[PDB]
Amino acid sequence: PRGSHMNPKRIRALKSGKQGDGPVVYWMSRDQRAEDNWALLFSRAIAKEANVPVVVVFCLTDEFLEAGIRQYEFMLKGLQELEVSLSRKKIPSFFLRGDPGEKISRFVKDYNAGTLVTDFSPLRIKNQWIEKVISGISIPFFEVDAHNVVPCWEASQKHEYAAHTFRPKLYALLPEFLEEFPELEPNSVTPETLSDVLETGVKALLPERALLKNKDPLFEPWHFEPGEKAAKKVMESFIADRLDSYGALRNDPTKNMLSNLSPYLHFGQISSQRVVLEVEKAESNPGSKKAFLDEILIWKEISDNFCYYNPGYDGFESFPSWAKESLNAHRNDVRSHIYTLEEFEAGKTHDPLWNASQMELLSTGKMHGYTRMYWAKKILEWSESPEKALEIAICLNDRYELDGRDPNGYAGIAWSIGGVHDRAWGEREVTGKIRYMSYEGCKRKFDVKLYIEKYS
DNA sequence: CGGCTCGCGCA
DNA sequence: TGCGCGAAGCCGAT
Ligand SMILES: Cc1cc2nc3c(=O)[nH]c(=O)nc-3n(C[C@H](O)[C@H](O)[C@H](O)COP(=O)(O)OP(=O)(O)OC[C@H]3O[C@@H](n4cnc5c(N)ncnc54)[C@H](O)[C@@H]3O)c2cc1C
Repeated sequence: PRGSHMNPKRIRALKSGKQGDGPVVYWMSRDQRAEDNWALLFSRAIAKEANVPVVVVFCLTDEFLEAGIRQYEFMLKGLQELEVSLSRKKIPSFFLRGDPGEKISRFVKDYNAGTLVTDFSPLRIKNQWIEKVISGISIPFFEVDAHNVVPCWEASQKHEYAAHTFRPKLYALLPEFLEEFPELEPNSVTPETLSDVLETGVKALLPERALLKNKDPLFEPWHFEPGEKAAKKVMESFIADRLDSYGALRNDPTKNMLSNLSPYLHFGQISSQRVVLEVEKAESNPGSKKAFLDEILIWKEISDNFCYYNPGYDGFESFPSWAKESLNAHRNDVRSHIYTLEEFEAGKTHDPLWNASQMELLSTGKMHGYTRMYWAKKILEWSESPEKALEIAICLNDRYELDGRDPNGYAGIAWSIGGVHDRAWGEREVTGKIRYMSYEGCKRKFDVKLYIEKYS
């Protein structure tokens, strides 16, 4: 539908109907940003063709009760900066509270919407909201993949077994879908408070706050400043200062050599395509560039592939046949230790390395990538059953990780526990043929004592 | 049949 | 640290 720099393969039709005479409405759910947003740019293009203005709507659901203040304040403060950003472009932002299946449907009829566009997310609840919205509206409904460089329905048509199978498919379509982002043209036609929503939600999440012995909060919110402007600053410092040493020090939690982009990438405050755009043009270590590109392009977008083609991505059924048979055969094996969710959450295990990894999670909200595997694999080794291990790993991840409730999390948890996108290894006790990690193995790769002493 | 995102022994 | 090997099941290029 019109546009020169717009790839039609990024947008697909969810519902057909006669185009309305009112302004087009963009349902911002996953990509919370103004710049480098294909969904917002496409919505403006439809608005320009029909000589109507564009408007952005955000529906605040009750999902924040499951999570904590750390994700609520991160998302809410970014939205406050987002509201000012669209105001400079004469784009109004409307924030609702309630079920999207009824709030968005009512808003379309009340505002007399002409075209409805939303971003793409492979989550189960996102599809449920779309189906409820479709039955409640009679206007065209579109969906744009503004999160992945290559659209999820275009990269692959089936669930990918391993990364080596998905590697050639993604890199083959890169020269077409890797382009520059055109500027967002301001609106030509002009036509709840965000502070009150933050205050009300915080009070409802105060009892569930993670506290210390002296009733002191554990979360440290000064590590990551939320917002679109700060996300660019984090990416800028990574390329200039940390990209050169990424390829050799990304497995060292004692060194802050990671991009620290997941909290911004999860909420959509920065575009992964923009990050790839600047990294490809940077003169850095070729090994470091290849290692990082395989992380933000291959494994990041294969998590969407895993969740899109596997509705049970957070279940034992999603595990492949060889993993299920191995885990089932070792169900009756005696575990060395058995810890409950409360003991795992408090970091009260016999392993000081595991406790240190949990302490980093509770304090900063972003545990190091290498220690995340050992954090999740040891849960399986010290749990009643593989189903309980998956339950605890998901619960702790979605509650304390700033990048939690993301396809990158469920795929990562399934990789560590169920071996998704992995292969079989030496047969062992309890864990069976799932990939095994040991405390001594971490000793030969990084200074373990420094990591434990940093987080008690 | 070749190649895959651990621990382990050895410079 | 860095390198080669072991141990394991399976996709897919043919
Ligand atoms: C058990 C487990 C749970 C995880 N939980 C989450 C989660 O809740 N949310 C989340 O976004 N990521 C999660 N990860 C994936 C990964 O650990 C994080 O993306 C990364 O550690 C965040 O730090 P970083 O962005 O600075 O790392 P970087 O090395 O800078 O990563 C760059 C980017 O690449 C992507 N990426 C990196 N590693 C992975 C990976 N293993 N799988 C998929 N994409 C990746 C992310 O978008 C990340 O922002 C989890 C991994 C595991 C093993």
